[PDB]
Amino acid sequence: YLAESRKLAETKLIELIDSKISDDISIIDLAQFLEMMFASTLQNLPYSVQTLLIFREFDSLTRQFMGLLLHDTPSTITHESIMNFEVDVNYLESIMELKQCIELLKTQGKDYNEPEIRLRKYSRIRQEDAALLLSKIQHFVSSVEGANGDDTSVMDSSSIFNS
Repeated sequence: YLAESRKLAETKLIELIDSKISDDISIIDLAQFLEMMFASTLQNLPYSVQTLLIFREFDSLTRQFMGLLLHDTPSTITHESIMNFEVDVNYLESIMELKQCIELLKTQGKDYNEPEIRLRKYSRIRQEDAALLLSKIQHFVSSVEGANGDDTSVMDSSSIFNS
């Protein structure tokens, strides 16, 4: 029964601290929230299963930050904003498979191969991060400072190659 409470303990703390910090430098502050919660406090005990919660929570924060960058990206992508996603997701690649969401999207993705290679060549995350790279996020990266175009090479192959 104590094992059941330990499993449910790591479970409810996993979803708790997971969705707690679920809501650049703010993700680096979330990586500093990954410092204070995981890499300082939880690192003391778990060089184990926080190593599993490097997958079960933190690559589930690359799955969760994946789908956060893959739901529908309104205006958080540009030549600086998605370059700040390199300060978020390629900074999540600072440690070994989390180079996903800043790949093939960080440079104001609004091209045919930026959308279609945001689907087929922005991998290690889910492939919903093309419509949230060049369909919402190139009418929205085109709506962002450092615009690159609301193309149908962007929006059509981003809403088509992904979906």
